[PDB]
Order: sequence, then structure tokens, then C-alpha cells
Amino acid sequence: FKLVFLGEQSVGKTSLITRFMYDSFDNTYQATIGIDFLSKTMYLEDRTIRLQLWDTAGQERFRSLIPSYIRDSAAAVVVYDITNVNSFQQTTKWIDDVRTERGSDVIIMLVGNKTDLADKRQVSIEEGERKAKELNVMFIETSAKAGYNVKQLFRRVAAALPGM
Ligand SMILES: Nc1nc2c(ncn2[C@@H]2O[C@H](COP(=O)(O)OP(=O)(O)NP(=O)(O)O)[C@@H](O)[C@H]2O)c(=O)[nH]1
Ligand SMILES: [Mg+2]
Repeated sequence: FKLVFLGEQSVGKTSLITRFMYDSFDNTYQATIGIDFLSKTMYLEDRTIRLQLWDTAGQERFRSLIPSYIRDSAAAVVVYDITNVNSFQQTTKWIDDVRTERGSDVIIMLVGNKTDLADKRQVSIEEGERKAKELNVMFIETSAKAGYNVKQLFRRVAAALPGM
């Protein structure tokens, strides 16, 4: 099951993955160079879901590679930063990009990350929910830093993956 993480640079794609994989968080920003692969098999009672995590770069110089990264994805996790309006606005085109590559053969989750920065919120949870409904995708808010909703993010995505 190919799961691609997408979104603007510095929204916390890698940190979400690190938190899910290792229950750790690093405050120091280490930009993803193109793509990094990780594997995690989620061991549910009725199925086994070998996740192939495609951690993609949000930096502009890798943008041309994004279509190739989305190719054949079973799931797309589109991440924004709740403190960054631009990052939220850009999620429509990320989700658009997934749709024109995958049509309906993809599970899409819209993630509003960094809820630990509640003081600096620029996008409300209602705005996030609204966009998800408009774009017919799932929605969740997370904090990679605190750990909040990270396990839930991955569990909900995996639950949504079609059986066949
Ligand atoms: N407060 C807070 N900071 C976070 C959170 N998630 C990530 N960060 C911080 O935001 C910065 C970017 O995180 P990172 O995971 O590298 O983002 P990215 O989306 O992978 N960026 P890139 O596209 O360049 O790989 C880092 O300094 C990280 O510590 C979060 O939930 N809360
Ligand atoms: Mg990254």
C-alpha cells in the first residue's frame, strides 16, 4: 500500500512520519531531499497492511518529481500547518494533483498539523473540515510535536484503504 505524504515545505510531513514510526520529534528542521522511503506494516485483526511510506519534499526544486511520487499511490496524506494560511490554501492543488493522477483509486486525508501552536492558529478546525467535505476527503488535526492524533491519523487512513 503506497502512502504518499504531500504538502508545502515545513508543514511537518516528516515529523508526522517520525512520530508515527518512532514516537520522537526533532525541533531542528531537516528538509527532505526529493523522497525518503519507510516501511511499516500495520497489524490489524482482519488484515495486514504493509505501508510503503513515500515521504516527499515540499521544497520547490523537487516539484517536477511530485507526479512520479503520486503515481500508483493507494493513499495520499496532504499536510498543512494550521499557523500558515498559504500552506492550507495550497492543499487544494495538492489534492487536485492527486485526483488527476489517481481519480477515485486513492484514499485522501487532509491534515492540519501543529495544533500545539494553538496561540498562532491561522486556520480554524471548521475551515479545515469545510475544505475536506468540499473536496470529498477525510480530515484530522494533529501535533507531531505533542504526538496528538498521530496514531489516529495513520489508523484512520489504513482503516479506509479498500479491501481489494
Ligand atoms: N510546533 C510544531 N512544530 C512542528 C510540528 N511538526 C513539525 N514541526 C517542525 O516544523 C519543521 C518542519 O518539519 P518537517 O517535518 O521537516 O516538515 P516537512 O513537511 O517534512 N518539510 P519538507 O517538505 O521540506 O520535508 C521542523 O522544524 C519541525 O520541528 C508540530 O506538530 N508542531
Ligand atoms: Mg520532510
